[PDB]
Amino acid sequence: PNLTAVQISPNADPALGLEYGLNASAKGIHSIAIGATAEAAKGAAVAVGAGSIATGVNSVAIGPLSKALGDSAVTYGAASTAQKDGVAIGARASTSDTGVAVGFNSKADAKNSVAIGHSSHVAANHGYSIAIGDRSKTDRENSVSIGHESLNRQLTHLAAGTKDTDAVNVAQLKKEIEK
Amino acid sequence: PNLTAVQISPNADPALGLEYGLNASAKGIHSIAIGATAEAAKGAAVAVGAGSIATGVNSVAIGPLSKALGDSAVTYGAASTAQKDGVAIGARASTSDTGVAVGFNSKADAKNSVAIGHSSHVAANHGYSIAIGDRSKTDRENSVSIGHESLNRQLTHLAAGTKDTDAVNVAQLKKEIEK
Amino acid sequence: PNLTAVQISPNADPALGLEYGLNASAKGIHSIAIGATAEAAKGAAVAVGAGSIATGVNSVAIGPLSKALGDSAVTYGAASTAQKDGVAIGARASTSDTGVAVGFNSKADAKNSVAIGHSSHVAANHGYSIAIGDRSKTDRENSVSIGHESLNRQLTHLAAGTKDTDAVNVAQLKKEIEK
Repeated sequence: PNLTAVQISPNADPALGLEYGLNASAKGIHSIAIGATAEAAKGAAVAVGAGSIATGVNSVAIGPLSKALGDSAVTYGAASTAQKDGVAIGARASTSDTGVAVGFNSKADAKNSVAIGHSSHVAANHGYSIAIGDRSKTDRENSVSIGHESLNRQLTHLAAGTKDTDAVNVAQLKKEIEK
Repeated sequence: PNLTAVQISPNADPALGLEYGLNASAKGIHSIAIGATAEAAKGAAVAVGAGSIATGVNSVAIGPLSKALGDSAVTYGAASTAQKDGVAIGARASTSDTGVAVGFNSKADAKNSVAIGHSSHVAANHGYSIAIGDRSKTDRENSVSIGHESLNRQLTHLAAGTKDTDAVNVAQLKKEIEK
Repeated sequence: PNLTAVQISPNADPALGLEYGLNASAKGIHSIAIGATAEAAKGAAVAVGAGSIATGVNSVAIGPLSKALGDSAVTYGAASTAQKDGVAIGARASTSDTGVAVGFNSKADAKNSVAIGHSSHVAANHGYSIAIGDRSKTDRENSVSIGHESLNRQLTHLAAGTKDTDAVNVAQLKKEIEK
């Protein structure tokens, strides 16, 4: 037998504290599967946590019921989910392909979207958008939202813009008007 | 004995390179504890790293002295800390309940706050705020800070705002004034 | 022999599903190395994944070919790389010293920079800058970019600025002009 993978099924009864269908399954070459029913399905994938699933080549899923559902996807946290080339960090964090979701219950539903913060959310129809902050939600594609229906946030420590597509600060607004 | 957990105490002397009160402790059903004195205290929790601690149900703590102190909390990095439903990524990263801290020494002190970047910091009294960037610090609640006492940053690649609560760029400021 | 580290070399043939120069190497006291050729080189470092490398004291590297190249660095994902005190999350994510890179192929090339989003990029000469969003790229130091050469994004849910260095929204621009 050619040993290239690491498969570690339960080896202890938590009611006794002694280490010696809950088998872990490392099916890919060089893969790693650790924990009750944990499964690393393809090449070099890593799955650590009860019921964790790393379905993609080189995918990484850590946390109970965490699932990396595509190649290279990475998930960290209980019930976190990430599609191909995505990143989902935090319990219940979820991201569509090539997206980034960081925070408890964060959701990057649009492909390539970014959702940072608890319950931050980029709706599936808001392409290439970003939601930043607790409960921040996008309302359109090609945008960055720093708030939601019941909260608008001020943006601080902004240096005056110079190029046409640079943001403008209060001092700048006043100055330009004065002159 | 019903084996549902994975408990892996030290199995090698780094001075010899041979693998065979530093015992790891997987106390929860389906939990995983790997490393010198590592402890996963509750159901399905995961603790990997010397002195790592996952105290909450479904919590995940990886890194030496990393500690997930509440249910569903996730921590990654040396001495990283996260309260319930929080996310702390990076050495010394710390977050209060339901917050997000990413970066070395990042601190999301206010509940539900977000701190991204080295030494980024949302003070405990700045509710629902966000700090973005190296050393960025918030100065008030309900805000997003992209700088600190000795640094204001310009915001670039901003498309002209349309709705009342959209940001304004330089070209837009000039245009509106001209007319 | 004084057992303080965890070293787990391949223990299964994925073609058989049975768990019993690909040896793992836990060289540091309290270190953890799991997976084919995985190596945790210094004190308390953690390396999980085929070919993973944690070279720094207290560093953490998880994912195939993932490498934490400096003290306290943390990396998560296939081929992710992070220098000292850095954070790199996502396959191919890369960060220079004390930086943060989150997202597939994200690159925080400037020290202390932050790159969040798929292929987000802060060039090495753009000190202390941040790039937010899919393909967002900075074009200067001390800045925050929310777009790139072929995409400018609108910023939404912005509350009117009050301090001189606060951002201005559309309603505010109109109001000030009117008066």
